[PDB]
Amino acid sequence: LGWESLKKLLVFTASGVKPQGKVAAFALDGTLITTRSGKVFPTSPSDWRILYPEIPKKLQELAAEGYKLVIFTNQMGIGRGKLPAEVFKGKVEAVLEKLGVPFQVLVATHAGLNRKPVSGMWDHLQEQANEGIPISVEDSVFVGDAAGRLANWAPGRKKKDFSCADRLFALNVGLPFATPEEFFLKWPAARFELPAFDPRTISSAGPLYLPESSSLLSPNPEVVVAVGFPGAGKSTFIQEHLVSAGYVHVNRDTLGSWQRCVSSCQAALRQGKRVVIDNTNPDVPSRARYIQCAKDAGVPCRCFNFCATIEQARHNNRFREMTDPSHAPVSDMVMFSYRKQFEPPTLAEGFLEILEIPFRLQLDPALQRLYRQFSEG
Ligand SMILES: [Mg+2]
Repeated sequence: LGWESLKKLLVFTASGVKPQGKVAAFALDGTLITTRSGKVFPTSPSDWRILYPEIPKKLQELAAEGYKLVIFTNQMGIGRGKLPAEVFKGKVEAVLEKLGVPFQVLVATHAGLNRKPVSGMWDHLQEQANEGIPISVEDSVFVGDAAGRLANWAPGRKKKDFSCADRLFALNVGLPFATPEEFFLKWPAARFELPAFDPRTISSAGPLYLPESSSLLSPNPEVVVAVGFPGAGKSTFIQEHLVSAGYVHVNRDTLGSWQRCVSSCQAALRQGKRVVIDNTNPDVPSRARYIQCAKDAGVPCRCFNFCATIEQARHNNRFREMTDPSHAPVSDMVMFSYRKQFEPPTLAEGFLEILEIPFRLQLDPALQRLYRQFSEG
């Protein structure tokens, strides 16, 4: 009955829970419990057991030491319709009954802000569900099994962890982190792996384009060819810096073909205007084409080569999915098609210069903070 149904979040606060200035927090599935059957997922609402015999006594000690006991569980099956919320609620209370200590439980029912590794659930714990008492991150701890451990991190553990979301949730918040085996059983630290792209490296500063000695626009007409992955932030950059400066905007998600596109470039160049071709432009054929309009009109031609890697683009796309309900998702399939076809632009196709456009932070402090969070386990 201590349940709160919020948007894309469920919170249970057991009788006996008090706010505290430090937290011991756990994932649920694969950390505090596992299936009795051995299946990844429970055959029934009754298909669970406490993961290790040592857990209840550990939790009792933590509580005596003044730790608020908390669960951060990803349960996207509820948002996906696979698992009824009331069934889960019943399961959580029975678990808690068995664990024998007061817990507060936060449940990420959906994709996005609250789904580990993104720190939505921590921020809710802190801002909304700890009665205003500041939590010391350094004195707290997060324990979870989605820890990005390598295959054979232990005997029988022949496959790497399905996910790194638990470790990364801790990394996003700054929480000391352990796996269930390291924490409850005092096993040695297992080897693990983090995603290649680390959003904490994303900088807001830095030059806008390269070389820093050249100049973004020119006073005279010219054709600018944009190159970059889908979701790389091309269109946003172009509106901000070119269209607002007087360049004609040519775009292929809007038009619908490359004929529609080239004739706009020729047109606009007759109209004494400046054109920018805002599409992927993965390969030599695509770009030579717009290079030909430039040479037709006796105008220079440049390339804006967006440096965004595939993981930076994917990251950008998740950030937009999370913060903008109108943003159309840019699917991976579409990412791989570009990559499969990509070949770098070279001065030898006929560019006066190629500009490199670095990937940087696109804006409110809370959204910056969100942007440099790991967002995929
Ligand atoms: Mg887990």
